Amino acid sequence: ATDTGGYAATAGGNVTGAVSKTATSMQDIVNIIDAARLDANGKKVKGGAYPLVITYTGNEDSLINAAAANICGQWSKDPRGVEIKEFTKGITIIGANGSSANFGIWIKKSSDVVVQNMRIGYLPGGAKDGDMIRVDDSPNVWVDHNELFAANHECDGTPDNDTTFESAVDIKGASNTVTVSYNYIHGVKKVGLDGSSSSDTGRNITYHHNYYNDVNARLPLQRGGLVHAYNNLYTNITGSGLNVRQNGQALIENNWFEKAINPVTSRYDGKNFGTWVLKGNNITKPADFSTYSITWTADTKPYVNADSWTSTGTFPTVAYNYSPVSAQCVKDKLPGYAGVGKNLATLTSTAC
Ligand SMILES: [Ca+2]
Repeated sequence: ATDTGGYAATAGGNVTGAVSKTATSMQDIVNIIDAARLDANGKKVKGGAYPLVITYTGNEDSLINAAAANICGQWSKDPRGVEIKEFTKGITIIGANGSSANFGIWIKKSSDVVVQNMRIGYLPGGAKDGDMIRVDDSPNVWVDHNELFAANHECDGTPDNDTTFESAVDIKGASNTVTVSYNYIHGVKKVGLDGSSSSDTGRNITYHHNYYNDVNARLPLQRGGLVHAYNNLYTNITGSGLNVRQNGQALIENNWFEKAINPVTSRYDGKNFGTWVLKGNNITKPADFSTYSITWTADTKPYVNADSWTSTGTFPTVAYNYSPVSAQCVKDKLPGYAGVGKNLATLTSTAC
């Protein structure tokens, strides 16, 4: 099946005639993908010659520990990452239990890509696009069960005062359908975009069963399109959460927000506010703002906050199938399903 629980419908590299390769390092992943471009004669096949399922068994904990030991030294270093450019045959990059990376995965102009069980933390090159996961012009991508972290901190002297670390799951271009699910994302300033700029609007993206903890902004920063956010556990949001902009429509349901500032908002442009449909969250009305430590701030430019906690628009009928658990259950159970080492386990009502 291609069931992801969201907009993306894909099995990645887990399809017929797929080649199974074990990568012991970042270079091993790079080499496997490059070999995968040639046929039996050594001639290049457009989009890849065959489907790939790469099991990453490398471990770069020394580097992640070193980066955590001096986080401000990260921005200036060379960014590291495995580019998955123009690979359309179906590819799955899955980390083995215990594997870790101090490099990110960069998906560009591809389709049918699955990234699972990868622990990516404290990446170098925040000043030069050292994203942890990047999806650009890539539809049918599944970013599932990964642990993406760093330090939710901004150092002084960084170019643009926004480059201490890069994003966790930036999505842009024609990544028409993407599902970001069961990821443990913590200690991350800029979590993820949905459109690199005001003009890059569109895409249908689903964020489900993600555990955001100690993150500052972009859960995501939506620009146009549709965003379906369900069963996500949003704790300790230091800046803003879902920022629905450029007339994007969101459906926020069965999520558990807590200790969050501006959890649902539309700010930073001053116009073209997006809309949201709120249903089944742990917060039902403003009265729960005190109960769940939900706080709101203003902005220098016109903005709209979900301080009334009422829907500001509508949402199309959800295409794919999904069965969401209660907000309380995500709060209870989700921390043991989200992330790596959970053997890609999913949260069902049976487990509530
Ligand atoms: Ca980025």
